[PDB]
Amino acid sequence: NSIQIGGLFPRGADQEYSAFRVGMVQFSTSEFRLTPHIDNLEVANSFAVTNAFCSQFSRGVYAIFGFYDKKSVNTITSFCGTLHVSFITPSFPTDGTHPFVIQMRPDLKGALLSLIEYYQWDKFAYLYDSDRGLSTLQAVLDSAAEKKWQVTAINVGNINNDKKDEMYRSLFQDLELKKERRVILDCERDKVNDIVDQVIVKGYHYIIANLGFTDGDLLKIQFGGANVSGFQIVDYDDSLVSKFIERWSTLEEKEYPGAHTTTIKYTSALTYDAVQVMTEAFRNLRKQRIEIGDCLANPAVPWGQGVEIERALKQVQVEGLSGNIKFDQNGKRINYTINIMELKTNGPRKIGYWSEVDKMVVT
Amino acid sequence: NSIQIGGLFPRGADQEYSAFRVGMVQFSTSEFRLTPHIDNLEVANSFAVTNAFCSQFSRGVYAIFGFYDKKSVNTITSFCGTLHVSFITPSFPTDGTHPFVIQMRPDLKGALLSLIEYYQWDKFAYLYDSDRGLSTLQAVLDSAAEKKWQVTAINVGNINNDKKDEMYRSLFQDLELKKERRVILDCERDKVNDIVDQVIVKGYHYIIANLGFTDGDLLKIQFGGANVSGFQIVDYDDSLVSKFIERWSTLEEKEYPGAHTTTIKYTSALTYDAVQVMTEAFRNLRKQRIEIGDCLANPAVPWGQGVEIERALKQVQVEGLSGNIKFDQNGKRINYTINIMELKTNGPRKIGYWSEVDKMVVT
Repeated sequence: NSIQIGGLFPRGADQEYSAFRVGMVQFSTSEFRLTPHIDNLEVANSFAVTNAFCSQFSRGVYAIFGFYDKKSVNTITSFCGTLHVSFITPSFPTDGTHPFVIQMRPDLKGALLSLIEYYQWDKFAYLYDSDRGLSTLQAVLDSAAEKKWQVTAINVGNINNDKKDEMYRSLFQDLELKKERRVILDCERDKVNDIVDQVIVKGYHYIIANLGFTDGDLLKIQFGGANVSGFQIVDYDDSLVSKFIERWSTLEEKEYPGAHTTTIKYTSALTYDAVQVMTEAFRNLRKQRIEIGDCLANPAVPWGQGVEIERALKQVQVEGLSGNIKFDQNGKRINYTINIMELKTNGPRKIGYWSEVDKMVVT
Repeated sequence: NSIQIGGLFPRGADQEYSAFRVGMVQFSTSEFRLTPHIDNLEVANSFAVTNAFCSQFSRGVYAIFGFYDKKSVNTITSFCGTLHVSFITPSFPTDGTHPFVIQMRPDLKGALLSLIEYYQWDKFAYLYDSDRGLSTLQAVLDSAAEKKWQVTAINVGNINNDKKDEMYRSLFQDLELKKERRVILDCERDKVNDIVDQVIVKGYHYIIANLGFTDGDLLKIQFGGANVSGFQIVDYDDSLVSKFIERWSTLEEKEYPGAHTTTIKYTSALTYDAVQVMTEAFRNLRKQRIEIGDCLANPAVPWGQGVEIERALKQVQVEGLSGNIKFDQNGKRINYTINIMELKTNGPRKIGYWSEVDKMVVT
């Protein structure tokens, strides 16, 4: 009795798709199996996302796993909410009310604000990506007013890959001489290297505002002077993660691009966890004996059973690669722990952790 | 030989629709006439906007006049760009590359930054609406870093209309005692009154960040102490505007809601100007002897003649209610002038103007 689902993947999201496939193997049973229909697309393109969503809807999927970005997030939220189709995603979380969107990614804003306070910063630069969310911006600016921080908030997004050289000049002119060397980097991974390379030096302290501090070669040179801190939602010392890596480290690269390593990007980890969440939801519908096509149809015809699937998804409580997984009624992660990292000559290390209830705890 | 166009109006945009209709009367000829197909919709709803756009596309329109907001702008940009359908709009302009979007609204950021510098402010509050754009925020924060301003940037958006009383308390606690009395208001008109009323006092200087300083009763009490400045893109002393008002002031309110007044909201003025722009573009196609249906069709079938209409629109150069109208290749207003206002016991008056080329010039 196969369960039809959609998968909407950004082009080039190879490791995430490998993790998706490994999840389907691990969490599928003999009798029950998810049957995904995959669309690879440019997620920044709202026309393309709308077309992919509608195609999935017309097929008759029971839920959609996928990604969005700043330009397409409203298409996903509005279409899911209108048609009662659940969208499970590792993409950036949103603060508004969004029925039918299950956001695998923990919120990071609280942990970031606690870390700023932990280091007792009162003046710093916040370099962010207009090609990314803005909830974190808002939260930082709003806290600055309350905490009396002096924040220099520069949208490093939309760089022509051209004037880039002449734009970092004006960037660092403001910082370098305002003797501002405390810097938060809240952008796409590549933008990190591009900014750090422009600095090279040891008097700086960077906070990397993402959930994958040790992901990829991001830390390509640990001998480089300068304090670097960040966040980690995948704890490689946890039993569940260690067992996963025992397999992931042995996979064939040809079959599973991005695997055959001892680490996994946090977005890929969340993708694997999303498969567990979906499988558990549908299994729970079966246990409870709950039996379960034109996008532009007027009037809109929402899926009648949509609310039952949405409910089952939000009620899932399991441990995964990203730790304890539990959702509130708005599809937001709750009761999750985020590990706080720190830079050392020999590598990264967990100095403490953050939870909603306790804020920051030092190890 | 009627020219089919779409019109996408926010519900309740009565004056704008009246101005649209007055434009069609003024700029239509005996032989050539625009034939609009109107959709009234919630522009914050991307599903609704997508449905309206696709319906217009399937009808076979030659262009669409309409509005978007922060939540639907990406739907409009992506669908227009993909299908080569031109969208002419008075809504907030965007900085990215957007083929096929003609933005009637001048950009205001440059004028605002020049005015801040003119008054020689170095410390001020920026009160903005999360229920509005964020380009201006970014620009102000980015300039603050360069100019060494101390900006207190408070997102006054999303007020529960409830905790409002307890939220303005914390707002003014930060300001009132930080002896910060220079204030920029960048929000929806109603939020202006709601904020000003919370202040009432004469030591304040407000800058109203919109293009309709004298629009509506915004200036409902001119005797109130406190310096107020702003921008006016409709100059009621200009010959063209005066002639328009000679008619607008006599119209029947029943037939033309929002008319029968001596002023017109800047959004309505831009709507009237959009009709002139569309009419001129199609007339120019005729002069040049240039002869001119499934949204989700795969593969996407862009309109072959789309590029000719887009070109004709961007080549239009006329004077309108919003002054000199001329576009760059990205559909952005250029060579426009914005009037700078100032508050007086007897009313508002023009102290100078701003252009991209010259920045601020004092009268």
